Amino acid sequence: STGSATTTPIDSLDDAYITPVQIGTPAQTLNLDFDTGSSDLWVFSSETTASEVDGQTIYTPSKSTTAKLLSGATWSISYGDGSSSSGDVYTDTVSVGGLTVTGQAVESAKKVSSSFTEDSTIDGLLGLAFSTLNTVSPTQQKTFFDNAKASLDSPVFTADLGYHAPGTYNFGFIDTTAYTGSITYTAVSTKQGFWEWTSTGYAVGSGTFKSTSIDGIADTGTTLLYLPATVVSAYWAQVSGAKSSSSVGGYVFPCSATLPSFTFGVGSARIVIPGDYIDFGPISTGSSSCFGGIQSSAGIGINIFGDVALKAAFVVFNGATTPTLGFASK
Ligand SMILES: CCNCCOc1ccc(Cl)c(C)c1
Repeated sequence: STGSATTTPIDSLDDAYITPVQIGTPAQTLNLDFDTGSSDLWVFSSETTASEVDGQTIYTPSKSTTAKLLSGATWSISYGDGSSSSGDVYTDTVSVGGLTVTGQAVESAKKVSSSFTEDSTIDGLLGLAFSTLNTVSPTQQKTFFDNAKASLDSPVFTADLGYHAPGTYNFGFIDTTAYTGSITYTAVSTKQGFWEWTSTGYAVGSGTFKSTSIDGIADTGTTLLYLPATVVSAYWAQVSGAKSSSSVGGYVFPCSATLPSFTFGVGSARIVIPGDYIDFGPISTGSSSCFGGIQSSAGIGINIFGDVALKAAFVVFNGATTPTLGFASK
């Protein structure tokens, strides 16, 4: 089997991407944030505290003839950005782009933190990291991809995120018309439950490539590119007037600037992030100070190849017995 679904930016800055997902019988379609950095499929629901729902579409398990309460199961997750959610668990039929899993754990939120409430466009998350990170207790549950894998034509999914435009998540096949050149594959460590890999270096604009190992995670659920402070300083030093602002929370730059590109290595291959992808717009409405798309990972504990990096590539998440990642230009 295969599936194919369009993923759409939630706003004009590409702050996140939503993909429609069918849950239950008859189908209830929710727009979920596919997150290769976590492993829970959780949704706003009829059980979510009412004051914490503000415009999201909810899953109502009592209206699904295939929903079954997973007796005794609870979940609670805290994300690296400080947001969180928790609740109870159903199993139900879940379909993405024509690919169907029966018996998928659907984690129904009783509580969500304020950042989720305040984002009316995200109805929940669909985790695509390794199932070892799933938070359901006392019986850990499998991700949608893990449940589908054995049925897929090939045990893979691909992320093709657009810049200020829709893109595609495919399951079970590699669309050879979606990228240019060849796909370069690179090794993955699953030891921390992430799609963790080692980039071979970077360049800033037309500068010379610096060969250096950068261990990080391919994370579709993180907006920006988080890299070591040395690399990030070298980038922003090429932008007149850019500076790290402790009060704003990262590097800011004059909105009048033309940003240089940023290149990252995948083996001997090179992915080029155009400068425009690194502009996240005014820090507050009407300001002439703009927020940078490349930020330091120093306070995080891991480097993160988030959407800013991944949208510049066609990315293969290869879930074969030994997982790997593939990157192609597009
Ligand atoms: C920490 C990086 N990714 C995991 C959390 O992802 C999101 C996505 C959407 C929203 Cl609204 C929030 C608050 C978090």
